[PDB]
Amino acid sequence: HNMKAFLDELKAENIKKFLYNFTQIPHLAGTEQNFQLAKQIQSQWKEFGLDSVELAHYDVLLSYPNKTHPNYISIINEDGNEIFNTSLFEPPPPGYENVSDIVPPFSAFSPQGMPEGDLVYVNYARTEDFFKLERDMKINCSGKIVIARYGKVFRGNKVKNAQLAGAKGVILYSDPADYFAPGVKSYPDGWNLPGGGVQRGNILNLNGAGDPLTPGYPANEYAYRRGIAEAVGLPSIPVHPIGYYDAQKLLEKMGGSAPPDSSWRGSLKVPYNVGPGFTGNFSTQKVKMHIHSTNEVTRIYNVIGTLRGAVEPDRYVILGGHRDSWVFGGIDPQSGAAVVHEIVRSFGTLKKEGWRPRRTILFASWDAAEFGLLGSTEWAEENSRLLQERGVAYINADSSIEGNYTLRVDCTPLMYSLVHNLTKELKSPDEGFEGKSLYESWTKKSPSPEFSGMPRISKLGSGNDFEVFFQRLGIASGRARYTKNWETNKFSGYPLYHSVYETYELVEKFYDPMFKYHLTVAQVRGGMVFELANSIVLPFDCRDYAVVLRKYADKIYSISMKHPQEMKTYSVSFDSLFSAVKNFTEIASKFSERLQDFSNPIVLRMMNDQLMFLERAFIDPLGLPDRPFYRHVIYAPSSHNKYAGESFPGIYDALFDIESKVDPSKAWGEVKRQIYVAAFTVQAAAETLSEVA
Amino acid sequence: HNMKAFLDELKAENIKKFLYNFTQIPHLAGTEQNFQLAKQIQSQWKEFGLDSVELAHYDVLLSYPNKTHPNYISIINEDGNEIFNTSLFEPPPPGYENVSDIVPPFSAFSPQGMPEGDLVYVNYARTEDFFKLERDMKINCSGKIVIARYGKVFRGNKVKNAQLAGAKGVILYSDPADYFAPGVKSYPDGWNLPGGGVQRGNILNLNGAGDPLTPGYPANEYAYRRGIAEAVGLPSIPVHPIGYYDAQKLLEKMGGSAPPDSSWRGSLKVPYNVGPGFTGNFSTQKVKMHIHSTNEVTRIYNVIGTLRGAVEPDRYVILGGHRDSWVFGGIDPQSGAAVVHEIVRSFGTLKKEGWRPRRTILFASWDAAEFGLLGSTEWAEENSRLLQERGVAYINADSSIEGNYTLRVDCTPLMYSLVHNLTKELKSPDEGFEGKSLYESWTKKSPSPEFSGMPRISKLGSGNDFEVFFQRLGIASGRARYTKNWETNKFSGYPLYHSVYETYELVEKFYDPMFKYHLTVAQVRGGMVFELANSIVLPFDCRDYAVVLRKYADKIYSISMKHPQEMKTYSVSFDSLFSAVKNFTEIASKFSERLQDFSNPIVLRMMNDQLMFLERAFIDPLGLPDRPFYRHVIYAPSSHNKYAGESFPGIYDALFDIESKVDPSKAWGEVKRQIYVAAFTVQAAAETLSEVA
Ligand SMILES: *[C@@H]1O[C@H](CO)[C@@H](O[C@@H]2O[C@H](CO)[C@@H](O[C@@H]3O[C@H](CO)[C@@H](O)[C@H](O[C@H]4O[C@H](CO)[C@@H](O)[C@H](O)[C@@H]4O)[C@@H]3O)[C@H](O)[C@H]2NC(C)=O)[C@H](O)[C@H]1NC(C)=O
Ligand SMILES: *[C@@H]1O[C@H](CO)[C@@H](O[C@@H]2O[C@H](CO)[C@@H](O[C@@H]3O[C@H](CO)[C@@H](O)[C@H](O[C@H]4O[C@H](CO)[C@@H](O)[C@H](O)[C@@H]4O)[C@@H]3O)[C@H](O)[C@H]2NC(C)=O)[C@H](O)[C@H]1NC(C)=O
Ligand SMILES: Nc1nc2ncc(CNc3ccc(C(=O)N[C@@H](CCC(=O)N[C@@H](CCC(=O)N[C@@H](CCC(=O)O)C(=O)O)C(=O)O)C(=O)O)cc3)nc2c(=O)[nH]1
Ligand SMILES: Nc1nc2ncc(CNc3ccc(C(=O)N[C@@H](CCC(=O)N[C@@H](CCC(=O)N[C@@H](CCC(=O)O)C(=O)O)C(=O)O)C(=O)O)cc3)nc2c(=O)[nH]1
Ligand SMILES: *[C@@H]1O[C@H](CO)[C@@H](O[C@@H]2O[C@H](CO)[C@@H](O)[C@H](O)[C@H]2NC(C)=O)[C@H](O)[C@H]1NC(C)=O
Ligand SMILES: *[C@@H]1O[C@H](CO)[C@@H](O[C@@H]2O[C@H](CO)[C@@H](O)[C@H](O)[C@H]2NC(C)=O)[C@H](O)[C@H]1NC(C)=O
Ligand SMILES: *[C@@H]1O[C@H](CO)[C@@H](O[C@@H]2O[C@H](CO)[C@@H](O)[C@H](O)[C@H]2NC(C)=O)[C@H](O)[C@H]1NC(C)=O
Ligand SMILES: *[C@@H]1O[C@H](CO)[C@@H](O[C@@H]2O[C@H](CO)[C@@H](O)[C@H](O)[C@H]2NC(C)=O)[C@H](O)[C@H]1NC(C)=O
Ligand SMILES: *[C@@H]1O[C@H](CO)[C@@H](O[C@@H]2O[C@H](CO)[C@@H](O)[C@H](O)[C@H]2NC(C)=O)[C@H](O)[C@H]1NC(C)=O
Ligand SMILES: *[C@@H]1O[C@H](CO)[C@@H](O[C@@H]2O[C@H](CO)[C@@H](O)[C@H](O)[C@H]2NC(C)=O)[C@H](O)[C@H]1NC(C)=O
Ligand SMILES: *[C@@H]1O[C@H](CO)[C@@H](O)[C@H](O)[C@H]1NC(C)=O
Ligand SMILES: *[C@@H]1O[C@H](CO)[C@@H](O)[C@H](O)[C@H]1NC(C)=O
Ligand SMILES: *[C@@H]1O[C@H](CO)[C@@H](O)[C@H](O)[C@H]1NC(C)=O
Ligand SMILES: *[C@@H]1O[C@H](CO)[C@@H](O)[C@H](O)[C@H]1NC(C)=O
Ligand SMILES: *[C@@H]1O[C@H](CO)[C@@H](O)[C@H](O)[C@H]1NC(C)=O
Ligand SMILES: *[C@@H]1O[C@H](CO)[C@@H](O)[C@H](O)[C@H]1NC(C)=O
Ligand SMILES: [Ca+2]
Ligand SMILES: [Ca+2]
Ligand SMILES: [Cl-]
Ligand SMILES: [Cl-]
Ligand SMILES: [Zn+2]
Ligand SMILES: [Zn+2]
Ligand SMILES: [Zn+2]
Ligand SMILES: [Zn+2]
Repeated sequence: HNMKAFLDELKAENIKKFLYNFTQIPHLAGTEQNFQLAKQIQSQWKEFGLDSVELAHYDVLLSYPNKTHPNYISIINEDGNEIFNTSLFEPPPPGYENVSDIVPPFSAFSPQGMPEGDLVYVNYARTEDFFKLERDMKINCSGKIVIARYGKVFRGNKVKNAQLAGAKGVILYSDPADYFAPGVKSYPDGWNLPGGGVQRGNILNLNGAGDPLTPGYPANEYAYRRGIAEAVGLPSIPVHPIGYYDAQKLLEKMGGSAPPDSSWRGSLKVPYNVGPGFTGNFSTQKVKMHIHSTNEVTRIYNVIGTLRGAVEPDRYVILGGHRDSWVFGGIDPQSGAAVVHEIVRSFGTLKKEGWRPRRTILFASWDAAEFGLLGSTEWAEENSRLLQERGVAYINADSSIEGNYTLRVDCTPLMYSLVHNLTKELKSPDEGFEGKSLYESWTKKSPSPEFSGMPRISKLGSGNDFEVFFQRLGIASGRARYTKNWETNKFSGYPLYHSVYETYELVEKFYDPMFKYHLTVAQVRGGMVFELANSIVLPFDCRDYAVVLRKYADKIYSISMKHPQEMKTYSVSFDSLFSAVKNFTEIASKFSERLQDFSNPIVLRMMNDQLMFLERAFIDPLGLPDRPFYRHVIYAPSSHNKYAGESFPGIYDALFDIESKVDPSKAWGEVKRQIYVAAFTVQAAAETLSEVA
Repeated sequence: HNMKAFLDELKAENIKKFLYNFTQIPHLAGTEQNFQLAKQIQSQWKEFGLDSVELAHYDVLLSYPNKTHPNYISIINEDGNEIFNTSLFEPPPPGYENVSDIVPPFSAFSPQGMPEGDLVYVNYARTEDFFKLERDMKINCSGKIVIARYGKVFRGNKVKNAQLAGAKGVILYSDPADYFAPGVKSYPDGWNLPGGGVQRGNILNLNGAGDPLTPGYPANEYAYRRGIAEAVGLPSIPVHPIGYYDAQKLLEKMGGSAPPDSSWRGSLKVPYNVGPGFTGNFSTQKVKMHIHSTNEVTRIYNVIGTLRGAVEPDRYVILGGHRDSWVFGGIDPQSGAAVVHEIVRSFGTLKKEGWRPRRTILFASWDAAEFGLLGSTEWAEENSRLLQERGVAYINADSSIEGNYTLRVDCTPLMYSLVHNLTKELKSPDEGFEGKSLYESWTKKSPSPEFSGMPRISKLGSGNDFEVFFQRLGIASGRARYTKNWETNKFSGYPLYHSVYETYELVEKFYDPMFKYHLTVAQVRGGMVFELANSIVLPFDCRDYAVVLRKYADKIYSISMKHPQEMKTYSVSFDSLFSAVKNFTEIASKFSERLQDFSNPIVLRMMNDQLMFLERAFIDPLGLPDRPFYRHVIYAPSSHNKYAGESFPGIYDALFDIESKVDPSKAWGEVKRQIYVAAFTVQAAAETLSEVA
């Protein structure tokens, strides 16, 4: 009973069977189908040998289209005749044309409305796209309907940016430039997005809050709920997503200004004119949205499985991923959930033979992730005191594959050495690397930009269920999956993301026919959990944090140094931050020596608690400015793109666009304040590794 | 080497010697004398045998009178002639008439100004006094100078209440009704306040913030400071304290309305007319303040002593009390500091013979407590991550005596059983109880109102250095001292509080000539620290929390039930809170059985961590409404009197004066929200005591 016994028990054929099982019908959050799947998972986890398996339910704000009053968009003429209508549903894939309960495409949490107006095209609707429009092109989005292509940033940020530019509605679409890889066929004949395909997804800006109605507290049976007008993160203008056949019909008539440059042009045979409005002949025509979706408080269910630790049952290593899907969830999330299921089964086989992990392992099937990470966040709000004092690590397990090229890992620096060592012990599943380690194939295909002979590991961003554990609670977190070649593939994520076409067949035929990539991912996620839960000394290397802190401090300093006159005028010094980083490096190095050099379980557990609380020490209980649920001072989701991680976010946001601020004294004061906060937090985290007395 | 060896080493004669030593010259915060005393304490603590003794310094906002432009108050005639002036200093006591550097009476943090106006007398300036004036008497304080007698509530609350009533200045005075006990002589011939005596003290409303300039973060050498206009807690109108000879001259001419009733009348031979202004003959005369005090960032120094634990060096038991005084600090704080000094000496004698406590003991000499608990709060802000994860308990040690009648203890319910058991083992120092236990004399003199054969133990309020540890950080805290008979003595605290007359002689001649009460207090505080630091199982009884939670829930429910119609209309139910309290009781009882029933140090330490984190579980990281540094959901300082503890403060404040709110729907919504928060927090704390997996 060692890690190799655990790894060897995992089977590609089991993951395949589970994935097929989890993807035959839709499992939309808050629906009966998804409750039944929760009960099935609960039952099988018990069968598999877990000590306890419970449902934790919450009543949270969800959003659904109105079944009898469909959402759509029109081009309307001067008389008010609707001369073109967008689709009411995606053409269903072969053999699913009689599946019921496929939710039509919609933007979850859109308010109702029927705004009518002239179009402005805003590229990806990024902060810089709006800068370019308003500041350089002098185009005013006020009272216009904005059309934006999906890609580059989280769609919630797009909607916020449009709303702040004064738009009265947003139309999101998938451009073939971003969702149709050259030389591959459309689904069902290949893995590309067809013209009728549409990407679902919520457009909230929760900033870590969880259920919009109950920020701070679990949405239990006696919860006090905010009124809708005070809910967190809801958009104020209607929003709806469409495919590129429909987008072409909306864009082909566009007039006004030419696109400023080629980075504004997608692949449709249209000019990509910014607008506002249509060219000469069609200038009396307008665009009309019809959105009738409703928000409603709906019950959701997490499955929580427990495998009690033999020696430290009060230390938790968590493996969690969501179970709710937009439609069939062939990739997102069931390719991850099938892997979690096999990992539980494997741990349970060992448990039936008398083994227990040293520490407790918790397994989670989260609900309502698609609606804003609601299930994981409510559960963590409920259990925050247990998680704060006992949480060793959180390993996420959403989509196992988004490509077939190489490994992708995003994690805290505390897990870098764990990940390097583990991948050196795993077999590469890649063609041309048979008999070579996963470390070797991963390092060759995705070299670290900083270090020779190391692989790339990215910062954690957000848009997934580790968010509450890492950026709210300060629990060391990581995730891993197979991914595409990010050098040669210029499209975003995978084309069929959140569309009806994301099916079991998509995975089995095009992504992973042997289920070898899924198996590799099961080994990486499961092996990380195994080492975290069983290693005598927690497998965290604090010296890896010291190295990245220096890199982030150099980076934030170089950003500020674009304004040398203001740094002089306002006496802006990074000296304290570099001093704190230097101290962290020195103290971490001394702690590592002590960790090498001690039969005494109090010293050990004292040392394991210093390792466990180190991530915790980066939490500021006052949170970041106007984002009280982002409390980690080193990492937060980018204020311009929730998916991307930003380092020293408090300083970054204080410097961002600072040359445009009206009161430079005040703005540079706030930069200095954020420098102080970061230097202090780094020094305080360093001091948790000093001798305790 | 056991507790009895520790207790027996403590000597009344040593405490006397130390008190004499600490009270020969003033030790005002931020002055050179107080820095020299810090260095002396540091040196002696090292001599006494502590492992490490360091100064932790901070640069915080303090306040001082202007040496060359004295504060005073006048009655000014129509021509602007100042016909009466209040005193420039208290007549110094016998033999101290040539002591330099006695700070004259002043209100620390008063802004500058010379407002001129008509007087209104506002009794104790309590919330209910202002209600009575504005609502019942229809007296308008707007643009008036308010004169208030000290007593009943913290003077900071008085100033806030006056400021919100629209006053343009506040004059505080000591009425003989509150500071002159019948049949006792004035200092130097007895322990009463003379007519020339004046009570110093700050008038901030920090609500737990610490240094007004750096809320959240220690005021270290690179701290970003708020501007003064954004500082926390500063009063907006000038304020100055006077004695009763001067008060009589201000009050004797008062006209306008009669006092509403006898509870408004003190003991001066004046009518206690409310005003506004003076009677007929003197109605053209006005009162003029002259305040020239300045706020300035000033260095302060805590002494931090460490006695490393032999077995759990990463668990901290803290004994802390302040060292800064208004003048000589005969009682406040040096009667406490002399006791701490003897406790350190005693622990050090054991340490020199080879003993170490099981857990680490930290000893603190805090600075600038008189200016808003600044030294303890900055240090705790600096070390918050260590204290959060490792802090077992905080025992305070300010004034050891405020009377000679019986023991007074205020503490978390987690320490009730500890205090009962320890006092049963200590000798009573009281006349008539020779050979009887302190428990027996204390229980006879100060019976618990709830239980036969138990003594009274009060809730922790605030106004002392446990505040950051308990209501911000959630570390189990307690305090103990000798006190007066609260049934027969209707005056407040002790008469000479914060006056020049609070000297070594006051204590030696009138309060405790044998130093037997000081010795008893040293035994209670030292014994509590000894048991907390050495007992194998932490000496906390979670079942005592279950009992008081029920009492507080009954109390808050009965307050709400004064509005049965609104409870019906708005569907206000306490069901969830009573359910959470019931669950807490059941789970606590099961935890206690497990604590009785387990050679296994992981179980033990797991159980000790459940005991240690139980106080911690009552912390809400979002804080109470508009008081982010009061995070404890069961206890906060009363919003009307910082000194008094309030239970379920979030609910209490939501119900307070609710019948006057303009939007009852909104106000009752907030009551329900606070009920949810409290029920949730109680249930969550309960669940930290459940089996961990
Ligand atoms: C990284 O770690 C180092 C420890 O190796 C730590 O060094 C500390 O730096 C502070 C800030 O400079 C030092 O503060 C000084 O303390 C002495 C007393 O020991 C004071 O007399 C000094 O104050 C005078 O000088 C100031 C600066 O010119 C004046 O502004 C002031 O008005 C006084 O005249 C000063 O406060 C401290 O001594 C060291 N501690 C050591 C060396 O042990 C450093 O701060 C850490 N970095 C961070 C970001 O925490
Ligand atoms: C104190 O401890 C007890 C545990 O002994 C704990 O009991 C729990 O109470 C909740 C709240 O009532 C129960 O919630 C129910 O759960 C079931 C599934 O097990 C649901 O079907 C129920 O929902 C239906 O009924 C509701 C009430 O009428 C409807 O509003 C709702 O729409 C549904 O139709 C309901 O949610 C829970 O089962 C128990 N847990 C137990 C008994 O183990 C209690 O909550 C604790 N107190 C506090 C303040 O936490
Ligand atoms: N120069 C260079 N750089 C590289 N960077 C990276 C890599 C390999 N690693 C990565 C890391 C991230 C990415 C990437 O696609 N990032 C996107 C984010 C995509 C993402 O994280 N999506 C989420 C979506 C999950 C989802 O559906 N969540 C819901 C709910 C979200 C919410 O409510 O919060 C939703 O979005 O609707 C996910 O897959 O986890 C971005 O930062 O903009 C790609 C490759 N390789 C390279 C490289 O070879 N060269
Ligand atoms: N029915 C009944 N009730 C009883 N209640 C209690 C007792 C014995 N216990 C107590 C408990 C509290 C008190 C009391 O005097 N309470 C005062 C508060 C006095 C106080 O705590 N003062 C502080 C002042 C410390 C100080 O100088 N601090 C600075 C800084 C404060 C800041 O900035 O926060 C200042 O105030 O200026 C202290 O002594 O600790 C109040 O609640 O209004 C008296 C007796 N006995 C009885 C009893 O026999 N019968
Ligand atoms: C997915 O697998 C589960 C588990 O085998 C199937 O659920 C079982 O179905 C059988 C036959 O109907 C029942 O006797 C069991 O009671 C079910 N067990 C459970 C829920 O634990 C389920 O049918 C499969 N789903 C699909 C779509 O193939
Ligand atoms: C787009 O959809 C609308 C709504 O179904 C169509 O307009 C309706 O047509 C019927 C019958 O012709 C009328 O009686 C309704 O009053 C119309 N509703 C509205 C809102 O105009 C419209 O024909 C469709 N357009 C196209 C080109 O298919
Ligand atoms: C990853 O593997 C390396 C290589 O084995 C581990 O580093 C060694 O650890 C042992 C045990 O403490 C030391 O005696 C060696 O000197 C270390 N070798 C080094 C630093 O080259 C490392 O600890 C592993 N990391 C984790 C998190 O397990
Ligand atoms: C209080 O006691 C201390 C400690 O005995 C005295 O400080 C010492 O004074 C002697 C004689 O001046 C010196 O030789 C020592 O260096 C001092 N020791 C210290 C500071 O640790 C102090 O004089 C006493 N103060 C009063 C007012 O009596
Ligand atoms: C109260 O104090 C003031 C200030 O010291 C006294 O008034 C001053 O008197 C001198 C000399 O008589 C004048 O030249 C100053 O201009 C006065 N200053 C002010 C502000 O009026 C005043 O006499 C004192 N009153 C009493 C009764 O002692
Ligand atoms: C206070 O003293 C009581 C009386 O000795 C302690 O309660 C006893 O503790 C022992 C040891 O666990 C039990 O076997 C007895 O049954 C307990 N007696 C009781 C409850 O009457 C109590 O634990 C002490 N409290 C603290 C905090 O030390
Ligand atoms: C769905 O739409 C219809 C309008 O045709 C409306 O009457 C019904 O109430 C709607 N259902 C909702 C809003 O839940
Ligand atoms: C955009 O246009 C409208 C005028 O129709 C105006 O009210 C609005 O303020 C303009 N916005 C900007 C940012 O110039
Ligand atoms: C799988 O790998 C092959 C070979 O590199 C590639 O051509 C194909 O596009 C990949 N499939 C997917 C879905 O990425
Ligand atoms: C003290 O008061 C005098 C006025 O007589 C003033 O000139 C001096 O600056 C003051 N000191 C201060 C404000 O610190
Ligand atoms: C008190 O009096 C003044 C009029 O001199 C007025 O401005 C103020 O609003 C009054 N305040 C109240 C509370 O009635
Ligand atoms: C000390 O005790 C005696 C006897 O009860 C009492 O008369 C005296 O007032 C007390 N002194 C003080 C300062 O409380
Ligand atoms: Ca919530
Ligand atoms: Ca501070
Ligand atoms: Cl993932
Ligand atoms: Cl005290
Ligand atoms: Zn997902
Ligand atoms: Zn998704
Ligand atoms: Zn004091
Ligand atoms: Zn005091």
